[PDB]
Parts: sequence; C-alpha cells; structure tokens
Amino acid sequence: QYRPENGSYATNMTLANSLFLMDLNERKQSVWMRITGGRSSGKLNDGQNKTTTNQFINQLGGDIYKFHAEQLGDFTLGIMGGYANAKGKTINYTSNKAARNTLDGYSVGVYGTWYQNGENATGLFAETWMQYNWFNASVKGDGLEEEKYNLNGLTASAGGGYNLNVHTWTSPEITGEFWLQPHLQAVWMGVTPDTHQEDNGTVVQGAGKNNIQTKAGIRASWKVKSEFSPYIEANWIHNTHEFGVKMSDDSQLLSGSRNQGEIKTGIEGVITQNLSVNGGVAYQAGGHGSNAISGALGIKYSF
Repeated sequence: QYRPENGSYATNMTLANSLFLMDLNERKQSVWMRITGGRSSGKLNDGQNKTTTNQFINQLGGDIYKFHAEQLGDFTLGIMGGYANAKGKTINYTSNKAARNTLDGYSVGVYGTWYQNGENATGLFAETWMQYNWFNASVKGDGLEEEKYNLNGLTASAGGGYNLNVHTWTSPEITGEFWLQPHLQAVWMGVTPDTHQEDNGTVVQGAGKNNIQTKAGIRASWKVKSEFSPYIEANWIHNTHEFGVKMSDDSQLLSGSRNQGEIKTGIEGVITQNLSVNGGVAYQAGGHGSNAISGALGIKYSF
C-alpha cells in the first residue's frame, strides 16, 4: 500500500508548473485580464491513488512597447502577473485511506509577440514569455497533522505558427473570413519543490524537475462581421518528463501523461471599439484517469 500523500505531493508539483501557463493566440487583439476555472483528475503508479482537484486562476498584464519595424515586422513587449489557487484530494482505492492538498501561488514576468505581415493577415508569427512562480503548498493526510512547504521557480515558453486566410465570403443575409493556423509551442517547466521532512521523519523530494511540454496543432478560426470570431483547435501534447515524487528510501511514484490530446473551442466578440470579451473551453486527456476541463473568461481593452 502506498500512502495517498504521495498523490498530494506529486499533484502540487504538477499544478505548480502548469498553473500559470499561457497558450498561443491568447495574447492578441493593450491591457488584459484572464480568469480561469478548472478541474483535473490524475493517478499514480500505485494502481491505487487517484487525485482530483479544482482550481481558480487570475492573470493580468499589459503592453509596454510596440515597435513596428520596416525591415522585419511588428513587435510587442509587455508584462504579466497572476495569482492562483487550488485544492485537491487523493483517495486510495484499495486502502481507502485519504489525503488532501492545497496550493496558493503568484507569478510575474514578461512576454513577447511577433508578426511578420501583421495580425489580420496571412504570415508567420511567434510568441514568447518567461516568468517566476512562488507557491505555498500544504499536504494533509486525514487524521494527521498538516505539512507545509514551498515550490518556486522559472517557467519559460517559446512558440510559433502560420496564419493563413483560406476563404472570404459575404452573405446576402454577412462578411465571413475563414482561417487556418498550424502551430508549434514548447514550454520549460522549472518550478521545483522544497525538500520536505514530515512529522514522521519521511523526507519528500520532487520528481520531474525541468519537464519540457511540447504542443503541436492546428487552429481553425471563422471570423464574422455584419464582430464575433469562434474557433476550434486540436493539439498534441508531449511531455519530456512525468511529474512525481521521490522518497528517502529513494523509491519513486509518478503520474504519467507523457502524451495527451487536447481540444479547445470558444467564441470571441467585439463589444466596444476598445473593449472585447471572450470565453474558451479546453479539455485534455491522457491515460485512463487523466483530464483537465477548463473554462476561461478574458477581457482586453485597446487604447
């Protein structure tokens, strides 16, 4: 039998690295704000422990510079920050023993954007960002005193793609655009936990330090004016490591979604000359028992 508490430690590690992630195409049109809600289900090598958590995230940022250049393109440089929080519970199917975990974190960093022919037109694009994360975590086993530690670190990303205007039509009813976007994204997850000793003398260290998440996919976007622009997206997620936990004995337990399938969809609408609002729904699946279902609402205000 393996304690549930592993599930808890291993999960905070996973969240800590994927909690403040920003996907491609999010940062597009001055001052933004995004608010997310999500639930996730996962399991360990145990064949015993399954963990489910719900989380809330808030992010905001702004554009500092916007230097369009004659030689190569339009650039943007901005800054972002966020606060997030999550709660999980791990239950052991064979033992029936249980445990819970919670996590509060903060982030800050800067991002970058590039379009060769400008957005709203066919051509290459790239996005990038980097940030620092401080998280305060706890693990509680049922009936036992609660344990606190910290995870903090760097997260960095780089990605690109190609925007393509396929067709443009007009209804007698009215002006449609249809767009295809093959894209590729890579993220370096460098948030590591403190090495932590429990009330019982058990030391717990992180497994999975420095995972590289790679996303490859295509987005299909349908723009409409009379604006609103709904989208569908499909991605392949690959991970270089799988997040887990290492013991004093130095055994290990891992929670593996080396390969996952992702499907996104949502609608974005213009509400003012300056303001826009959007909604998005994302769903991730890996092995039996791995899921993330996320709903985000974002607001942006051009100057």
